[PDB]
Amino acid sequence: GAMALPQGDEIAYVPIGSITLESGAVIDDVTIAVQSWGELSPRRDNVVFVCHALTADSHVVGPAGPDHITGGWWEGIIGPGAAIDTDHWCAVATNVLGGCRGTTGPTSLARDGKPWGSRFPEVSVRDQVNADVAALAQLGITEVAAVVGGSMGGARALEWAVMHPDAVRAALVLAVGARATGDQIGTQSTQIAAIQTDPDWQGGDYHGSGRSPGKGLNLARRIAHLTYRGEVELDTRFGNDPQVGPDGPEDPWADGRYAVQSYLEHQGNKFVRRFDAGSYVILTESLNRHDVGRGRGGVEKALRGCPVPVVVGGITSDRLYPLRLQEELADLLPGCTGLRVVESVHGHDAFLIEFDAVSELVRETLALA
Amino acid sequence: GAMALPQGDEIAYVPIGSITLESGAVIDDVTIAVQSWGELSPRRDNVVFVCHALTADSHVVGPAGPDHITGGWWEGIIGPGAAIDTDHWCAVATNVLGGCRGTTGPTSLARDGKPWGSRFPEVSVRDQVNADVAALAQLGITEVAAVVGGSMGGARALEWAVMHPDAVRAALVLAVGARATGDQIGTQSTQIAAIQTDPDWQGGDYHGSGRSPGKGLNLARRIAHLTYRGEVELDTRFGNDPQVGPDGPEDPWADGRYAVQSYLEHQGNKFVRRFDAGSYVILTESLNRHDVGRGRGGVEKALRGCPVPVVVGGITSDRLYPLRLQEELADLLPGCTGLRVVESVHGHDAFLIEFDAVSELVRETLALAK
Ligand SMILES: [K+]
Ligand SMILES: [K+]
Repeated sequence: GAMALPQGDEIAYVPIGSITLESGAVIDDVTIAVQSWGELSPRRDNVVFVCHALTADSHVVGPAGPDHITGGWWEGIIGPGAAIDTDHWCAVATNVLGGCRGTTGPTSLARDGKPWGSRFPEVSVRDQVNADVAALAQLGITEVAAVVGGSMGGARALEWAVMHPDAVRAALVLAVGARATGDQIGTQSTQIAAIQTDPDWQGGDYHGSGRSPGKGLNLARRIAHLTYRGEVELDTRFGNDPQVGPDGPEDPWADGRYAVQSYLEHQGNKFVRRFDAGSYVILTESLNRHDVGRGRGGVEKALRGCPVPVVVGGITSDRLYPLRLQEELADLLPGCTGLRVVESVHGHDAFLIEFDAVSELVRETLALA
Repeated sequence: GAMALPQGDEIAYVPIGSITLESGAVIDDVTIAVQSWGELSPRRDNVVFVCHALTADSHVVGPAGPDHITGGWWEGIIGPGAAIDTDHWCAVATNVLGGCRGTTGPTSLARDGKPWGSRFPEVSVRDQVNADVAALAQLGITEVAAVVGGSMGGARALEWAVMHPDAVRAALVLAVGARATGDQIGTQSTQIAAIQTDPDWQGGDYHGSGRSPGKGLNLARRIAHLTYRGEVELDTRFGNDPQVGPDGPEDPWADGRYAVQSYLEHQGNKFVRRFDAGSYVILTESLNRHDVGRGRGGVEKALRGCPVPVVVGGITSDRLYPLRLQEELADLLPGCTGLRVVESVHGHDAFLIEFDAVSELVRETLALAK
């Protein structure tokens, strides 16, 4: 019969067998890491599937621990009486295909007894969706009430709705576009270059070598983190202030740092301790090939042809997925009644920070379901 | 007698002696590279000083040629009948202190016969103004009719106007802010890190070693280039198209590149062949140190106290020095009657591309200097 759902901090590892990718290549022996909160209803029709973003994982809520290097990335969104109210809904989240937090990816051991590494194939967002759908099938779940996500999570949710409109009752698509843009591919390809030019990248087969491309991954994360924040907030929070230490300001003209510089350095250092460079490359490449129109006659035809009820949200200060992209989605999707604009200074990261606004968008989506 | 001004493509190398910087550090034996166009008046009062931006040089107009690895970066702005009309004005431009196109910088040889390299002291925008003023004095010039610049050049022009209001009759401050911002220091410090973490940076003393931090400088330039362009521009020009070469389209599902990726790579590759990594770091740190308010009671006090008439311009699509920064400049400077908005898809780089718009701003400025 079906595999049982885990609960809470517990990760279930769901084998889905060999999978055929959009490219026609095959990945053998794929395992999908899954977490869940709330009881699955008898008819298995109350699932809210949460698609995590580029550097997040299946741990949507909960504490950090030996199984969870980071705490929940959407704290308070899932729980009793929360937006995803676990008294009524069953929240489910996977780690994306190509990830490094339990699902098969570059750090995983392959059949030949060596890390996947450079042998891990290129994947698309559609491959990621179909791996999640396959995992749900192994859990006995053949439809979802809603699929929700922001950023790369929004790309997954959008493709899911377009690919499986008869198996989704509603979707939340937050802070993403219908396809990768020139600016996105520009910065993302530069981040990949920072990793791959690091001497310890070793062609991507550094796993188990004792060395890793930490300097390159650190730089890649710093590049990305700026794209995730708002321009004004960076100037009001940091401006050109020096870093303030316990007993006073540093001197940026000597050995000291600017406050924004110290902030970015700390973000980069923490990230390298928590994330795999090869996964970062695979997942960033999947974002570069995000395109809901591919094989479907273009973006307009694909979106106009999707009947799923959809809440589309965008953020005023988002510099990576600017509001014009969500205006396009909201216009073209016939199941979207109009763009929801999140007013926030926090840039793209507002979808993680603006608790009340995001809760309202999630509640609206589940009401549609 | 005062040193003679050069003309046209000719570079003059003006010694100004040893200089003490704002930090207290010293640079021995500073030499400033200078170019000039047009005749200096008998009163020596018709100089229009052009401040170049981060990766530009003294060669404001003219072709690439035997002595100029790049052609003029503001072609058509200087000449007979042009916006800087050499029938009336004497245009002068230096290579900035810390640069790598003729003026003393980290590639220059120090008194021990090795490049300054890691010994080159960090400079501020104010140091760069003081060095240009010192070079002008060696050329017999103690005042300028106008000082003009965009981007880093705008920071130099703004500081010059605030520092020497008695010796400037007008300024053009284009596509810059009153101080470095959080986002600017963020991206600039990351560009510096790309260079300094390169395995061949060697603390900045890579010269003559057989290894150089070209890969890191290439990455730094790609990061910067994105900040210089417009978001919509990049999506309309490249979108997610694959690169097309002589033999057809590349395939990003395998080893091929996207068109925007190939564009950035090519920009980086060309750049590393004609710019020095240590100079890039020094000049980028000078931008981190830009702050017209320092030692003057803050930005608002410094700007409100500047009596120079100023044309402030900003670009609608600029992502590095967004329009809100020029709105602040235009509001606080009493010599600005209102922001001039340049409509362009090209982002920050519009100040180099939008010739008609920039020509108009330069003409407006020089009319205020008369
Ligand atoms: K619609
Ligand atoms: K004013």
